Amino acid sequence: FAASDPEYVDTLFREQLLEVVMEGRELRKVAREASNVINANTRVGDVPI
Amino acid sequence: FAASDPEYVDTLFREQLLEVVMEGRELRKVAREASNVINANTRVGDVPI
Ligand SMILES: [Mg+2]
Ligand SMILES: [Mg+2]
Repeated sequence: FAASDPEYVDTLFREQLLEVVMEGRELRKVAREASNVINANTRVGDVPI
Repeated sequence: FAASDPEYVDTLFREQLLEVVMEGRELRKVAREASNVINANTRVGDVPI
């Protein structure tokens, strides 16, 4: 009837797609706080104890 | 023979190569003048009528 969005839902405009994508399951990021972090200069090395 | 150009055609001189490359078949290109060009934001779309 008249002109309503249920008729022209793909004709006069598009349904919004939100610019934000909502996350999947996110696993808990802790390691950087939960341990001492060493920025190594080498892939292999040893720490003195 | 004595000294003839078909003997020394690749030894005393080199055959002429004409500097103009001759064009092949050129098709008639008109669509851009002969229609309305829509620069689209998507591959698949719709136009309202
Ligand atoms: Mg070691
Ligand atoms: Mg469509």
